[PDB]
Amino acid sequence: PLLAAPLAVGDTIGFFSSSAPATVTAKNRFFRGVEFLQRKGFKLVSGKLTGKTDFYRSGTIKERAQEFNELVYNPDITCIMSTIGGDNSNSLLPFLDYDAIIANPKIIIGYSDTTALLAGIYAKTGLITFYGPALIPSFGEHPPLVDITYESFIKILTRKQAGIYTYTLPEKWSDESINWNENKILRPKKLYKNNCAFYGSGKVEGRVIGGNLNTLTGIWGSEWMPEIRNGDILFIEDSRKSIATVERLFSMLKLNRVFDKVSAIILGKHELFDCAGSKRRPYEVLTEVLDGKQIPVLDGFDCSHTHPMLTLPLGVKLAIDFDNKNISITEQYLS
Amino acid sequence: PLLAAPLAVGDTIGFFSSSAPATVTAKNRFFRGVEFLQRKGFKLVSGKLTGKTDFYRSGTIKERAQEFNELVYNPDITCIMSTIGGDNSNSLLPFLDYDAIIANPKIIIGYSDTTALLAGIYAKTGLITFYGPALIPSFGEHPPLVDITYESFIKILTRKQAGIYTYTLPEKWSDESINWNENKILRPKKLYKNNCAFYGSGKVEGRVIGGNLNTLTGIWGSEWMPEIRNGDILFIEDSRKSIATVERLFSMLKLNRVFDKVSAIILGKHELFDCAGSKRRPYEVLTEVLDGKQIPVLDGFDCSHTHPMLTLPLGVKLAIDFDNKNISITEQYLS
Ligand SMILES: Nc1ncnc2c1ncn2[C@@H]1O[C@H](COS(=O)(=O)NC(=O)[C@@H](N)CC(=O)O)[C@@H](O)[C@H]1O
Ligand SMILES: Nc1ncnc2c1ncn2[C@@H]1O[C@H](COS(=O)(=O)NC(=O)[C@@H](N)CC(=O)O)[C@@H](O)[C@H]1O
Repeated sequence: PLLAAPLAVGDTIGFFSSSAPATVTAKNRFFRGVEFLQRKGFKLVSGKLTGKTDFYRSGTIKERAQEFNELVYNPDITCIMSTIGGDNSNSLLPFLDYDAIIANPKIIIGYSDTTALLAGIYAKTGLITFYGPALIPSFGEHPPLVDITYESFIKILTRKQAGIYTYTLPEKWSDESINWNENKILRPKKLYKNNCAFYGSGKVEGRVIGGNLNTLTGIWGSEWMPEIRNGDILFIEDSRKSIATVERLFSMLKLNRVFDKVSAIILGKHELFDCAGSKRRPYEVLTEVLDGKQIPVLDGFDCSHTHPMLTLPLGVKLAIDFDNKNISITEQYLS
Repeated sequence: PLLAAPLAVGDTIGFFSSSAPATVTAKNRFFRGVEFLQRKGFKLVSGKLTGKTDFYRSGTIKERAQEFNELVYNPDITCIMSTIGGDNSNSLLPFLDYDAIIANPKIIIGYSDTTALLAGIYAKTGLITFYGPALIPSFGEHPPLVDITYESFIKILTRKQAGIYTYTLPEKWSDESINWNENKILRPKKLYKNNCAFYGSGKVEGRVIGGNLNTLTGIWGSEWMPEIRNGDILFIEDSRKSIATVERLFSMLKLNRVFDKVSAIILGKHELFDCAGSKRRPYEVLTEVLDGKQIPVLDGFDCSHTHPMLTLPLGVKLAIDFDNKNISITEQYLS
């Protein structure tokens, strides 16, 4: 695979808005995120669409593509980070400079709608990109949860590429929809004990592929959707969806013969899942869809829209030990 | 293609609930729809899930497939009609009795989420299915608009298969979210003049393919998604979507090279489109996505979630005359 150079404290991070114009609509949280990373010692370069609005998006399809490409062209930038997701990253794909990405591999990081770019770039270049923090939702989060997000971010991206890396489970998490863009807090978010579960036995090792499942529908069937292969570990997460939508997306995968190929599935914690009164969780819906297929599932991995968020390289081998209840990166993912 | 026997006054229509349990949740409208078709002289067979709920759906995946299959097995049934859409009909596709459908061709009709079944059945069997009325939303509609819906339904399905059929444009239409599930209207719906637009010149003739675009994402890439071919006319409609979602779905098509293949696009009227204050219509978004690709577009065809609704056979040749502002079926679609 194509590998980017590791991050170092003091490096320059460039940020871009490939969909929702949250540098404007969530300006307070945006500034918190900027200040957070600056205090850590990072230099920040604002993408050219920072502070701009085109109603539901940051700008035209071509302007958003240009914003991203310009960060690729900047020789000082080691990490290109999404500001926030939305709905519209997939529009950029015909216009991204994939040859420039190959010529100067950088850490590309984000989540949610940005999956379209992460998966698309991987499909075209083989670059190992990262499912992880976006500037506004992830680093604009108040302490204490932002600190755990940052610890994963910095650990994954700066560590020496010697031996496997085994994730540490966050002790507590939240998906509560408070303290978004308000300047100060009335109270901290409700914290829940980590209910991450390992359904299965033995050890499974395979290339991890996926991201935000709903977002993947926007690139599905195209040359920008990376082929899922025999032995892959499927990583999928969604946010604020109805159980109806979750069934639809799981069945889409079934129809595409995805469950005949995967060695394991990782379900990210689903932010504010709406079970429509059924009290059913996404795993139960998956079980029905699977129709008896014995695929081991890591249910509730902290790499999703919930806080805190771990950083995950996409397109490299992971090992999930279902007996010992841990997950590791086993393949080099930075140069 | 495989053709069903034509409909006739006095025939038996069977209905099924492949997703939302609206025979319960919209029971008043359901009863009005039943009464409407009965007064027209049709005999009705209730699918086995009528009157049942499993929270967000009518039953399990297998229960819903069974309900549909049992209608196919009934020799008395000429038309199999959706009660309503939802989100979840794509789940049924591995479990439908395609051999029985081939052996016993019937008129399969519905819209919205039911697109998954209409397109899926066509892909597997070559049967010409119909984008058209669902029992509850379409025939439970209060007068005056329900009569125009019915006129199209009965005309398309009972007419002699001799010569081309040219559609009549409804004089007025509405998309207002009122008068849903009560005995009486709150007040009359706003009746809009028909603003259907023909962008382009000359005549385009080709096989029509598509349906509800958001629903198509649930079968996309699979063996149940009919292959789009050079010269096809793409028919797409969506309902109650944000402009953000519409851009995403249009770009999905772009990435899949659909706009390199199709000779024309039909956009169904979009029910309660949310432009996010931009004042932009879906056609404007399509134009940006097309990036200079000249494809003639019929913008605002009355075959969608808006009232009244026309009946359209899928998988047969249509001719759109952009000069004379009309649309015709040019290929036999029933026995
Ligand atoms: N006003 C608000 N109040 C509270 N939280 C908010 C908020 N606005 C945003 N957030 C939070 O910001 C986070 C990131 O949003 S996102 O735009 O990146 N999401 C996506 O792209 C995919 N969901 C699209 C898909 O499902 O395909 C989410 O967890 C929200 O809860
Ligand atoms: N409570 C209510 N009040 C007013 N109108 C209502 C209503 N409930 C339903 N309707 C109307 O009933 C019609 C049919 O709904 S539907 O479930 O079949 N829709 C679909 O499957 C796709 N949209 C899914 C997709 O976009 O993928 C819609 O036009 C609604 O406005």
